[PDB]
Amino acid sequence: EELFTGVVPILVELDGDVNGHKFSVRGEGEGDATNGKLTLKFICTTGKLPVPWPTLVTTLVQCFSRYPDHMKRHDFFKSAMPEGYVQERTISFKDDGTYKTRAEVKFEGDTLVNRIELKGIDFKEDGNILGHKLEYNFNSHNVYITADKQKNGIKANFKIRHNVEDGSVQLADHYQQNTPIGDGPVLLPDNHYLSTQSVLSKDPNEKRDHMVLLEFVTAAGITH
Ligand code: NA
Ligand code: NA
Ligand code: NA
Repeated sequence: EELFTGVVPILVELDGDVNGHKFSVRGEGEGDATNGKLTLKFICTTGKLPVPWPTLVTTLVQCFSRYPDHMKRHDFFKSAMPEGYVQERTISFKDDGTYKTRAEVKFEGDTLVNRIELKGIDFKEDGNILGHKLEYNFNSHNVYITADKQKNGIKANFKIRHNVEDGSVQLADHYQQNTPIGDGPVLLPDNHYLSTQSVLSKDPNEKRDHMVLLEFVTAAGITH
């Protein structure tokens, strides 16, 4: 919490396997929780990414959300720091495959590190994911968080809306659970949500398959 007062370096490491296609992503940048802001560049270090970059955005550090003062009692993510938390998700792409992800989010020295294993199964070879038919952009979402007292953690549920190149929308249902790594006490929040926004771009000097991401997230849903 006091660990987030300024700008914090971020490292993201993802190992993925989707319908047997193996890939790795490495991301580097910084987080400014005071303003809810993330600035990162991600590289596919194994060559071509076999799924669209937008499908990995949510997997690729909610401790950088801005929690307003009146919500300070509800910030599980920072309260678990520095020892961190496990973040697990199931992502269900409507009429296509699923991702299962397990990550650890924790400080390693001065750097906030998100280390992820992703397994994707049951994707259509000519669907929107393996067929690379999703637009290179991101919509603004609401991440609904609830406490899971018995697990000493939280759950989240939300839908990601991926614009498709034919003008339709590909929904991705997100089920999420977070548990602390360490033994120290954490905050168990009242129901609230994170309001998100982001933009995806390219670095014209970067020849590797990559994504530049700028993201802003603020907590809300508890009136002062
Ligand atoms: Na509390
Ligand atoms: Na659910
Ligand atoms: Na240039």
